[PDB]
Amino acid sequence: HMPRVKLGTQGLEVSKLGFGCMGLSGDYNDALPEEQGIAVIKEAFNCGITFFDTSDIYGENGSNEELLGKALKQLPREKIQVGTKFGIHEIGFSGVKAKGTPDYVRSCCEASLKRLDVDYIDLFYIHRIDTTVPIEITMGELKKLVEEGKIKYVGLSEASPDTIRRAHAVHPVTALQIEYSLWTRDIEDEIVPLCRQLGIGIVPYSNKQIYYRIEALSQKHGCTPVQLALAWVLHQGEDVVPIPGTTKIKNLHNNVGALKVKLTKEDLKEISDAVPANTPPL
Repeated sequence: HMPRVKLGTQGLEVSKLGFGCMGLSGDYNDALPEEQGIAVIKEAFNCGITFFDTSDIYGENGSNEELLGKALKQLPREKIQVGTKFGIHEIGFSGVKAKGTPDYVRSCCEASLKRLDVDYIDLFYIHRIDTTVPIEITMGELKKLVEEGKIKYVGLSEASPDTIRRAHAVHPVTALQIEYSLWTRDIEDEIVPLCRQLGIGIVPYSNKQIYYRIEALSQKHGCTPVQLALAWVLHQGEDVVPIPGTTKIKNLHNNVGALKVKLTKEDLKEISDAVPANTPPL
């Protein structure tokens, strides 16, 4: 059965493996028919996953949020933890422009409540940090929304240490979404020690000798290479809840399967040995 974990110290509890909805909305052309989009979420829940991730920016005009919202129709919300995000204002030739004004925070949250067709969001993330607005201000509005019961818990995505320290001072952060895998371990220096001091949950999100090393290691542990890399992340701590996404059921089941792999400390080292922006002050 799907183990469960406390994410953060505020009361949020999730299934040990989350699920990323981003990929289901598709792409302006060849994309996924709502039918099997909802099926994939449904099966996810059947496999015991209750933590579902999306953003206002995924799909087209919140099309991704609308999909999850439709899938919840046939599910017991209340047993499900809905993670969503705001902050990315636009995307284009000049890069990614974030917005973190209190007005934008509230309007985005309400727009997400409506598309998701829910009364509250469990985990509301700042998806990108607005480097023009003091983090205290952005976190100020999020606190209000917690107190009004519009959201329950606050998350950050790819924030600097300074941004994390200062956000958390205003209101406890429940989750930090970040990139983390065998091939990408940068967060281990400072980011991870930080989440562990402040009790913030960590949510990871999305030469041939080396491939063979890995496969030979996955074979020895009775799993697939993908399963093994995932299992490596899972074993990095009780406060670590990765959120792989997929559009196919098979991949989903493969991923769930990674939960059966048990790795000793010895096994973990062998596996990892086989692979060699601030807001303004005040």
